[PDB]
Amino acid sequence: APDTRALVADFVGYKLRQKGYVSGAGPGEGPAADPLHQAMRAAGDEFETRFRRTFSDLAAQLHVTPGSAQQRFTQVSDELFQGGPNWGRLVAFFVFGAALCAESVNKEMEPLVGQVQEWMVEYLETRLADWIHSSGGWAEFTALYGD
Amino acid sequence: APDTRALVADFVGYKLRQKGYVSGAGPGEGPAADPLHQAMRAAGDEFETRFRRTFSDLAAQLHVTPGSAQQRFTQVSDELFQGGPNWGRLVAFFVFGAALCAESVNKEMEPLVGQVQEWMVEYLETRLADWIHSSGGWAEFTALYG
Repeated sequence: APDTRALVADFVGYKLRQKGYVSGAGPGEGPAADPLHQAMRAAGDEFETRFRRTFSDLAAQLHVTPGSAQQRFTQVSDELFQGGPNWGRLVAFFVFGAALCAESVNKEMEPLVGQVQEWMVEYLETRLADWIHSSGGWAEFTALYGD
Repeated sequence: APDTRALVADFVGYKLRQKGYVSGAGPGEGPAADPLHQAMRAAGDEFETRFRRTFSDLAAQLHVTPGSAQQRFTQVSDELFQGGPNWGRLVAFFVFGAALCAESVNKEMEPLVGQVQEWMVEYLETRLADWIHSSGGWAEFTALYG
């Protein structure tokens, strides 16, 4: 199994720099050097930009053909009630963790960042060990999200 | 059955006002006249402040009982994977619709506000009618969230 530590740290570090809470070298700096890392980055970016893309799509449709925007609204709304893949809750979790880190840096509790990551690693190692391995493992994840 | 148009108007108007996009008389300004409306407003408030309240609770564990902070994170994470009740998806739908309207105003596309509200009403009355009935009807929602 992949080094969860290095995954968590790449994603969180990626997000912190993206948002401007951190800078310079270290994890999350420049491109991901590991397809699992790249897949999680992409999963997280997709997750956080979903609302904005949806709005633009609906605004666009509003003058493709009539009824077109309403039909797309129905399709996207259906997803809220179906849900996304189960892998979606893992993406949600990483995004949640990274947001906890960002707020930490924002409220001047920098050491909280290091411990959030540690809590993340440990949760994935113990709690989701079976959920992850079941769903197809990290390899399956990297296929669906990584390109 | 509740007046869906009025519920949608109240919730979206409440949110637009709460975030400063509109002001003045109209749905969502002032007390809700219908218990279902008040329940949805409260549901949507809880939903949209949940991250901030979670961060507040975690930071307070650190500032008070650091030893049980990891436990708390695990509990919240657990809850995140369980994935809440059916009604939580309906709350998410109302929050989503309000966010579309808010973004329509922000982006100077006011027509879309009226269109999104009509789409929400049609969705609730037709597409989601069975799902709401199955989940126990509007009365149950109101009881749970009000």
